[PDB]
Amino acid sequence: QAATVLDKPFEKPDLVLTDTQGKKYDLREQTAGKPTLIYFGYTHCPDVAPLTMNNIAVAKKQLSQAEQDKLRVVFVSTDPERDTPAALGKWLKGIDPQIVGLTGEFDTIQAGARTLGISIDPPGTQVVAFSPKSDAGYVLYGEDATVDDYTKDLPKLIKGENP
Repeated sequence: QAATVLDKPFEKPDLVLTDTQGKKYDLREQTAGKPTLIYFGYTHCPDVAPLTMNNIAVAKKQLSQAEQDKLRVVFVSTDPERDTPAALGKWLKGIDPQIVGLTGEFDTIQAGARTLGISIDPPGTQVVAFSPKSDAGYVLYGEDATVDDYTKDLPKLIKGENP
């Protein structure tokens, strides 16, 4: 299976970053009680960033618009010097306009990623799913995950069930 299900789920990082509208976005508050998928990467990546987002987006498109509206797919930029709020927003809008894009100080972002076992250097686990039941990071996906894996697993992730 692509999914690694954690017996000891991670805390959602306490990130307060800038969203694509230039507004302060408290990750924990904004996504509280919502199935949330987080990815750290950068919009100038021609491979992993756009493929991961597109895999999730295509999977998400299978769901009813009501279930889609429950999900929070969060892209946290690792390259804030290019991924300004509005630049990040433009790039995401061409994949799915519901994806939340967060940008801010690299040190803050790197530290937040570390609390999920994810190592980011300036330009392993790729995506962490957070359960709506606990807000804890209970499933990890790596680069090997395909559109088919996310398609199969998203309805379970939405409910906080094991995939």
